[PDB]
Amino acid sequence: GIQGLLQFIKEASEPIHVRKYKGQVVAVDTYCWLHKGAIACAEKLAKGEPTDRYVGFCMKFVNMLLSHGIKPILVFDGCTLPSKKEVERSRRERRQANLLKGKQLLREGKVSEARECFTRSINITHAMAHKVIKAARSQGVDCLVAPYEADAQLAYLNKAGIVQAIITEDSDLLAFGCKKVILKMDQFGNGLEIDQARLGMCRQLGDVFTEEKFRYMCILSGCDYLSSLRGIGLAKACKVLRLANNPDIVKVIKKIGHYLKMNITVPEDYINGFIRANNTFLYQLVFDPIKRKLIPLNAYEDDVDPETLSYAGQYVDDSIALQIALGNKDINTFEQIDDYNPDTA
DNA sequence: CGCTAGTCGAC
DNA sequence: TCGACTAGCG
Ligand SMILES: [Mn+2]
Ligand SMILES: [Mn+2]
Repeated sequence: GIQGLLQFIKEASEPIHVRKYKGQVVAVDTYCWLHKGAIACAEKLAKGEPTDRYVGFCMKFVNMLLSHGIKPILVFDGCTLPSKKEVERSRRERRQANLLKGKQLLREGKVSEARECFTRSINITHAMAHKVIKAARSQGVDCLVAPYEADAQLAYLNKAGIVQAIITEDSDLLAFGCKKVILKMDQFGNGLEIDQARLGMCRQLGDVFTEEKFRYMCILSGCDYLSSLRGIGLAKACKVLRLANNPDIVKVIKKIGHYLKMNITVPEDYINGFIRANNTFLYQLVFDPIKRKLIPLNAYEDDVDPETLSYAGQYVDDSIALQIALGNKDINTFEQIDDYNPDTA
């Protein structure tokens, strides 16, 4: 989420072209593309009608990257985090309801008005994503399925030096601490890049240009792991961390009302929630594309009990994690739906 | 007036 | 999983 993040730090963005990273590797939040591609074929999908138009839409961007001589790494989402295990399934029940608003309008004469309700009732299943994987693999493009949120997986790849930048429309990658995030990129290669070190150009930020504070701000402004206090967005969240300088974030959150002259009592559920939200941005389970094992996004710091971070992702035997990352074992049924072999073919 | 939170339209 | 436009509203 981090609503309005891009604008809040517009002073850190720079119009660039994909050709910039020619000869280098770039990870991609494939969903961003896969989703847009689902729009061009919303009705056919919402009617069982076989359509692969979203498969071509994704390749349209991939080929555009390859033409500029770049090594694209398509990343996909795997399992679901308990942080939002309920708010994500709420989309399912809210989708099937919208599924009827698209049929009823077609039963009144309104055609285009119903063609829009289908777009608002789209669901990106792992079956669809798999078709995109098959298409990319044949072209020689590497695909990797994150154990949980592609966000964390992408972040790791960049922080690890494996990829130099990350293509996405989701600003959360910034919160995770990505060095180079390419946003709003079209089919021609025109996008808006945000560099972490170039964040200090935003005067409005002030002293919150460090990874630790910047992450704290995103959480306070309202994230996917925790909603912001009623009446607290970016400007407010930034001001709080800006005035205070005590590393003890817990004590700061308690006196949040004091720093803002607003007396909004903080519930105990928020103090605990901020801890979880912070630990999810820090130690969410990713996947090592080299040693082929299941590791956390970052190394556990001093004050953290790894045996209490279940909401960040459950650990699984490396042999199983490898099959999930290769998109061979269904996330849901946990059965082998493919036999792709990287070592050989 | 600056900020936050609401729904809305188009791609 | 987005921004845009606008409102009340501290
Ligand atoms: Mn995501
Ligand atoms: Mn996200």
